[PDB]
Amino acid sequence: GTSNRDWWPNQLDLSILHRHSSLSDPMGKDFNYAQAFEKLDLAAVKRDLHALMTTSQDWWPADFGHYGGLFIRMAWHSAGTYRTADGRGGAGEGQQRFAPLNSWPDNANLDKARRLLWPIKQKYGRAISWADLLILTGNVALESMGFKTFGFAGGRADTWEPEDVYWGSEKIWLELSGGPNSRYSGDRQLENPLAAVQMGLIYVNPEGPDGNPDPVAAARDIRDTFARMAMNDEETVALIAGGHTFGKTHGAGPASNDGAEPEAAGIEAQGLGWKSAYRTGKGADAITSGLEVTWTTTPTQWSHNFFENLFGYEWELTKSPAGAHQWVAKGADAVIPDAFDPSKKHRPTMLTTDLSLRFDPAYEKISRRFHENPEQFADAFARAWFKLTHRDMGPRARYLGPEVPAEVLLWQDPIPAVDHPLIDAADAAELKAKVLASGLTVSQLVSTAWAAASTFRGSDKRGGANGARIRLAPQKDWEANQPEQLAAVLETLEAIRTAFNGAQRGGKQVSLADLIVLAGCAGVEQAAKNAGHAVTVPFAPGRADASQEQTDVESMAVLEPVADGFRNYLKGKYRVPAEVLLVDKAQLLTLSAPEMTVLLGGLRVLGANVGQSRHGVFTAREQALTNDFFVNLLDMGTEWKPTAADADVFEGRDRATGELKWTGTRVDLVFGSHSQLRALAEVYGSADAQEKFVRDFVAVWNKVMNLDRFDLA
Amino acid sequence: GTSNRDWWPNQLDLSILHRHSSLSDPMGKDFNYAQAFEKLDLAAVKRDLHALMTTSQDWWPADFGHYGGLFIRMAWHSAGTYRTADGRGGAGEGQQRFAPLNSWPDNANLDKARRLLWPIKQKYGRAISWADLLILTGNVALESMGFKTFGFAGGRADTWEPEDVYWGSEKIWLELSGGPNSRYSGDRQLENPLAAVQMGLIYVNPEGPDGNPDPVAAARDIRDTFARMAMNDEETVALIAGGHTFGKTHGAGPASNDGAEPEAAGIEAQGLGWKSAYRTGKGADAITSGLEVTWTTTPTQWSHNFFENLFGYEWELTKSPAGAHQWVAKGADAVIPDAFDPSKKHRPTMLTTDLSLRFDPAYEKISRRFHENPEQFADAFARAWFKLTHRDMGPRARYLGPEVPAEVLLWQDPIPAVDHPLIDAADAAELKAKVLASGLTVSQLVSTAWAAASTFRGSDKRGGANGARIRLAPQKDWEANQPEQLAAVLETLEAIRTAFNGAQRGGKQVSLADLIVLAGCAGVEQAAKNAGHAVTVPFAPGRADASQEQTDVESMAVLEPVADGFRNYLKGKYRVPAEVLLVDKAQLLTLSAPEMTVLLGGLRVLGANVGQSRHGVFTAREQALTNDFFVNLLDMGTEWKPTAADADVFEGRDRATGELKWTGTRVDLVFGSHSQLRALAEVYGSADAQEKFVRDFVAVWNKVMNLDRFDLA
Ligand code: HEM
Ligand code: HEM
Ligand SMILES: [Cl-]
Ligand code: NA
Ligand code: NA
Repeated sequence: GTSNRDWWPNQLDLSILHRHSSLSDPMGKDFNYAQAFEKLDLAAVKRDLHALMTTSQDWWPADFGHYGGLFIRMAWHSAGTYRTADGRGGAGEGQQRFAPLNSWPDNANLDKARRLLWPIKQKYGRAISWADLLILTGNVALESMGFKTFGFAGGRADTWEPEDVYWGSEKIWLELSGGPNSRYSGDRQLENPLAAVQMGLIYVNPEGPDGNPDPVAAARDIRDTFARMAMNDEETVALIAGGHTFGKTHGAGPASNDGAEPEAAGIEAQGLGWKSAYRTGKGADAITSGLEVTWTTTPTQWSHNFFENLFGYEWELTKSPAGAHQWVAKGADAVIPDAFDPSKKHRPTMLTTDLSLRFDPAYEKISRRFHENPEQFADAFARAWFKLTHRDMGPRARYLGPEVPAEVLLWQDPIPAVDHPLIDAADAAELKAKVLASGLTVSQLVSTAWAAASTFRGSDKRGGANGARIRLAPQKDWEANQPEQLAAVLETLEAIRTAFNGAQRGGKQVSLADLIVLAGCAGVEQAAKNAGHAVTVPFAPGRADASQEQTDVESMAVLEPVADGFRNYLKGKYRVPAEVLLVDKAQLLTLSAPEMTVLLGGLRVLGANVGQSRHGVFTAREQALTNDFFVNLLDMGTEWKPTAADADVFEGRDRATGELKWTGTRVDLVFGSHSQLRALAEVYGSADAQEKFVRDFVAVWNKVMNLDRFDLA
Repeated sequence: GTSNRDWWPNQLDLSILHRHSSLSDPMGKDFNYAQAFEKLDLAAVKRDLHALMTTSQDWWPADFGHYGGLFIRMAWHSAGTYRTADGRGGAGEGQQRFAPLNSWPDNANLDKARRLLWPIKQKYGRAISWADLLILTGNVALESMGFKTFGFAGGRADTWEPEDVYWGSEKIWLELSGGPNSRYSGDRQLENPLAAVQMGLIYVNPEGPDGNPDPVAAARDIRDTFARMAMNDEETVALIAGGHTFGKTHGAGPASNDGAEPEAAGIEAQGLGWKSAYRTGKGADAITSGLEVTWTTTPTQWSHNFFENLFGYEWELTKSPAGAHQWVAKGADAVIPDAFDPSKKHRPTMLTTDLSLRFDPAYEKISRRFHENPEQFADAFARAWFKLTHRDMGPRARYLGPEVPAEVLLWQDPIPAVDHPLIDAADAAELKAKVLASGLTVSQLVSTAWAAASTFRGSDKRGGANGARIRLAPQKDWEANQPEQLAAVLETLEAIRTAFNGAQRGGKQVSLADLIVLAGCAGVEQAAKNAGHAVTVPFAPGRADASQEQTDVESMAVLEPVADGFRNYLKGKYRVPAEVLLVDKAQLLTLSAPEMTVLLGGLRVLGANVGQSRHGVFTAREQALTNDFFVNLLDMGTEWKPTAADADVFEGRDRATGELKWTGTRVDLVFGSHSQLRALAEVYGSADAQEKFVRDFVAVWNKVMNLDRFDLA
């Protein structure tokens, strides 16, 4: 059946903005997962999970009698897709049960693990999400085997369809680098926003880079991919060694024995894949990756035997039964247990990527410290496992249940508690009046608040106006934020704040985070007044100010907007057309196409553009909140042509006279070109739309201001 | 950017069920287009449209000074995509402004017509939809040029994204037959559900079949495509000759002069396409189809000149300036006006497809009759133009405004007015009790009501339980309806009705249409009681019974379900897998994926299957309303394999014992396989979901029973 994407494969795709509708959701419109989870008996779930660890099912028998290693793998893969570049992937939406992740080669046989969990999911129903249960299962596995975890938070609501994520451009699973759609260039530079070395892998190739079994060069890929998932060298060593303290790999014969991945399998498979023709197809004959490695002498118990072995033996290169490269300790006795036959024992083995922890000189220092001090290893691994499995859950205000760790970690971008009465409606009105009397303009007010709020991304729920981090390094110096103009605005707002707070009795005080947002509200209200309309923009106090010491500057770097179409801003020149980058930003801001449309057309005429650019400012009444952007953009009396200077900037000229009326970028003009976006712009550009434009603008403005306000959930 | 469609190009696509969400819609959730239109001043709009007809714009100068012909073509193409096979296409959603229809070759330069209407759309805003306006404009054109129309109804609400329609499998615009994805086979048999001869054409090729200029063979294509758009020979001749009484074609030089169609054009084109390098690119130099034909001596006025010319001259095959085949009148004087130069005149010309109306023996009889009796032609063309432009609008209850024709036409599938008091709540309870006392089973009651209601399709709003057409030819004889079982149920219900109605005072009476639905309600209530739940099913009276004479049996044939997954029914063997046909049916019923899921799992256990098949009946308590289908389908204790006798029927056996537990079809098992549908089934199959399943079932049951109830809208 030929489709629009076939005829026009380079057109912009807006359906990414309308995923997750109420249509696709089986839960009623008022279902609140946090309410449901809060009443779950978590300890009962964990008791059922403990029992499951050693209750083997004949259709996928448990290695060593214990599913713990499988389930730790399952949870590491659930969380391991996460990229810090855009916040996409991670465990927070339970996407491992959807395409494509459910059928990634690195997720082979995790379909069995998820099926083992169905009886418990079924038992507890809507009170525990699949997303939460994958992580919780991993924790219970660790606990069951003697490892004390750092805690657990619930609150990952289930999703009901695949997320739209760029995982690469390769059309072949697992394609080696350097092909026609290579994700590498230069000196092994991986393209942003990717965080894995090959299509369908979680991070790296266990045999080594593109299959070359060189531990030293494998360590380079490890470090780069793990960094791209927000983990440093200590956390990386802890996580790899910690995970490999348990269970085994599966390669009992040749890989090709496996059948079709779950999305390609027959209907009779009922959602399972990789059906194997090798012997029984399962248990002792299981084939997953094609490697056949067991790391420790007690694969079902926490130990310090991974580093005892790694350092205690010299390693030689060998091949698994499927022909994959792996390593063996030949001088060793057969001390490692067999998964099914009590009369069989085996020599220690390792992956190339395990040896990376000993043969990369930076990793070796850490590994040795963890070898000599296994309590330090246990603590680092507990903290890194928590971070891994929670990194995309957002502000601590979202964490549910009885096991949440009380320690506040720097990576959580923490927000201090508020311990004082908040401003009321009358106070908010008094502050808006003071802000407007200071001389700050509508442009200044709206630009500042947009810059503070518009760092949010819904992918990992980082960013937003809470914290007043716009005043701190590095946000205060980001070029998008216009640092000298920003410094002048903040100085004036901070004097307003000091004055207001100094006049209060009884503990009442306003944060700078709240004031920056309220001041943006006052700018919007004044722009509405400039256009002849009285509106009240909603405002919800309770944001707090974070310190520079509570702000990891390096981790903040990924939130810098290098393209923000809402401010007509492009930091440099990109491969991807600017309109594509607009829709990507809209998705991260959780906007629909209509909301993206209204918001951009208001921002244009409010003076939100970086540098006071005239591009897209299609109004003779700037700083008034009107629908002039749309009226002017859609006027057929104006003809548009790309400039000689720059093919991405366009001149709009009177069609009859040739007089220059306007200039725009691709972000501006796409609203007059793309057939769906132009249909939207026509609604807002109609004669009957002045009231709707203003109302819908204020609503989306408010939505953006509140994106991180999980304290008000 | 690789997507799920790329990796698994044959997987089932559910996003067709969640189009048209509140996400994509710019209007607020309570916007009611009918209310808005009802307050439009239609007379004012029509005066602005009359004015526009001769207000020539320089960027697309009007032929002969009058845009009428252009706008009649525009309207005829808006309506001309309609297929009776599935009800998809047509003018009722204004889809001409979206991909792909906005860029179909046959819609070349209709992007200019639509842009000429922007100032009017903008003026009236939300009170007139683009969908209604394209039709209205056509009507005004006709009127402006002297032709009295039969009427106009408003009420086509706009849509905000492309509809999902199978338009063919060809990967090349306009590909001639017999290619790798040929839409023809056999003795020029066009594949259902298609109604055009080439990809990107409305009906037929104006040069003749696959470009061969044979009027007699062209007539065959005309007759077949037009029949597939619900028009007979009389209506076809009246429409073709009526339309070609006006305007002209455009082929002033070679076609290749045209540039990119609108979805491929640069951003600076602002939504327009087919930019021509030939001379001025417009007006006297316009190039649309590549044909250069003007049919009459007065192309801006209604006349009788089309038939005068067609019969009055002998025709010679010639070539347009672009090399297309067309016809010129032998030995004629230059009597046809030039569109721009008052000093130039032209000989009469015709398309191959115009000559079809003279050289096909059936058409020639009609054409001669219209030639000899031009009042008969005028009336037929008015009626056929109304039908063309209204055929997908649904029941007359949807028609808005002051120009709706009072005459009821057979093609509208008319429903008689109700002229008596309706049954109230006490009466409905009394009738449900009598239904249940008669001995009618849950299975009978539910199957009958599903058969009556489930004929509805939202594409053209035909079908549904209003009318009691299930008792009439041909519905009563459809295989899916189980004709012998159906006749026994209707006999019993009709004695109930006669008795009830006989006992009433006043004019109170119940229709059989209402009773069939009320009886289904009672069976659902009894099934809930059988399961231990106390459930009342909503019911809305007011359906009326249509007569056999108000029911065109041939036009009804396209509503026969040849595939109905909800009854586990497939009439024959088809190319498209049964799960695909399930989702297609869901879409026509306007169901989301969750509603499709709940409804099928309930229907299975209520005994709605055709022939009392056990396929998918995964319960030990048939005729009780429970969530057993889901619980049992998701039980990993059961293993599924395709049968030896039939690869599309499956046996589910105990994994441990081998005992046969169930049998299922692909429609059944897809809910256990497809990753998104299995996610849905898991919600309904959970321990906490029995009450949610019952509730959700009753809601969707009721939605289906009310799909045609535009009298209640
Ligand atoms: C360089 C990074 C890593 C590499 C290349 C990697 C590689 C692999 C491979 C190839 C397998 C075998 C799959 C099979 O054949 O069954 C596996 C198993 C496993 N991995 Fe990793 N691993 C990495 C990091 C992690 C981390 C961070 C964790 C958890 C903290 C994890 C925990 C496990 C567990 C528990 C198993 C055993 C599965 C079972 O017993 O069924 N690994 N690893
Ligand atoms: C066999 C069916 C038909 C064929 C093959 C056909 C073909 C065409 C073509 C090739 C043109 C020229 C487009 C251009 O170059 O500008 C056109 C024009 C037009 N057709 Fe048809 N036509 C059909 C039916 C209809 C019907 C059913 C109507 C209306 C009831 C219609 C009304 C018009 C009008 C008014 C024009 C004039 C456009 C103008 O003046 O700009 N035609 N037709
Ligand atoms: Cl994601
Ligand atoms: Na994420
Ligand atoms: Na339709």
